[PDB]
Amino acid sequence: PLSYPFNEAVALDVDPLYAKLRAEEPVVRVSCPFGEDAWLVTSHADMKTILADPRFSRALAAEHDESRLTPLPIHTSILGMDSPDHTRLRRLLAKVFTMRRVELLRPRIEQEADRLIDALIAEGPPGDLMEGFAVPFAGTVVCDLLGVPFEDREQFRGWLDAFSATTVMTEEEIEADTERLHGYIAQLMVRRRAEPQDDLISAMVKASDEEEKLSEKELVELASVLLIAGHETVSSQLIDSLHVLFTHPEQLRLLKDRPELMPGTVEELMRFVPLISHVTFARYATEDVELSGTLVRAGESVLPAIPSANRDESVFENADRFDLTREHNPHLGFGYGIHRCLGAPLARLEMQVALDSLLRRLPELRCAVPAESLEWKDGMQVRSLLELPVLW
Ligand code: HEM
Ligand SMILES: CN[C@H](C(=O)N[C@H](CO)Cc1c[nH]c2ccccc12)C(C)C
Repeated sequence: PLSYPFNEAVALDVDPLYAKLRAEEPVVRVSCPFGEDAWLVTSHADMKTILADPRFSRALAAEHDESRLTPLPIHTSILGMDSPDHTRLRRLLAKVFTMRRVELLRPRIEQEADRLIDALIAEGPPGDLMEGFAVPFAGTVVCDLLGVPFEDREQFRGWLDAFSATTVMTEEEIEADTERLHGYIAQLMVRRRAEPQDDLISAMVKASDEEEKLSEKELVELASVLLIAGHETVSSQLIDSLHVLFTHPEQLRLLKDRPELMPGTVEELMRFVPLISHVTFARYATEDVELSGTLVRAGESVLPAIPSANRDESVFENADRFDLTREHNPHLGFGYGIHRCLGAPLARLEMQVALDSLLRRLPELRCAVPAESLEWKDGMQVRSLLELPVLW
């Protein structure tokens, strides 16, 4: 089997092999950096199957040496479960993580975006849209929603990479940092259990205590992945989307002249940005399934290359082009099926507010350096810039 990943990810460049695989051999056997060999899955149609079909299981990974890019299997909480356990956590979260709760955050999210831009302007150009905007924006928002104090970022931020590192941390460092984050969240739950605030951890603890619906460990691990998704995934998608807009100035011009395009722009950025560096978490077949002429037998794993599905020309016309006017856009950037992203309404709100605020307050915003001088963060399961210097 081919060794996978075929090539380490570069900037937002997509490996040309995916297009070749989608054309000529959409499912290919590979050997993974860690765990069992796997079937790499590349097409949109097969991606929906392995993410949503009940014959593909996440919970069965725990009974294998899970095919993976990370030295140890990730503690993915709800994203590691099947029904019924999955249903139990999903339902608790749906009941507390409501559309109303998110939409009610809108004034505070808009205010935080304005405050960060006030600071950028006060500090003078060039500013860093990563550490000076995307990171503290995403961080304050998820911290406010979850009830993790943003003032604790200095302690907890250095543990998050353990949930994402592929090539750049040892087993022992990952275990230690995973334990630190879980232990940190566990102590916060003792406080929020005694002294509830208007945040997700408080309401999760209350709903769970009152129905004996979740173990402490399950609560800790679930709150932990919510922190990572809000802090790391949002800021990564946001900074990558800014790079795409800067490098497609014609589309950026169109967005500023027709702001009603912003909802569709956010969806096109979800599809076009190859945010996931390679694949999301593996699933295992419960029965034989044929995908694209390749037989995946029971007990074998599949790797969902979501970014490749989002570049599937059989689904998106000119899929290799960023077009923020695109109307047909069944992208899988928020997943699909049972494990589809519960945070997508919030992520969409954050993306819209952040891009609208920057374009309205900083109309002349532009990248301060050639795209070739940028430093990207390597060795993680998602792509992000370390710095995005800008002028206005
Ligand atoms: C731009 C931002 C985000 C992107 C691109 C994103 C992407 C995704 C994707 C692709 C999945 C499915 C993974 C798979 O099936 O292997 C997922 C699941 C999930 N996401 Fe998001 N996410 C984002 C933000 C968030 C936020 C802000 C939260 C919560 C605060 C969140 C919470 C979750 C949860 C809990 C799941 C698992 C749901 C389940 O297993 O039923 N995400 N996300
Ligand atoms: C490769 N998997 C991607 C990722 O960034 N995963 C990260 C790093 O492994 C962990 C994570 C982010 N959002 C989560 C939600 C629930 C459990 C785990 C995570 C996708 C999840 C985007």
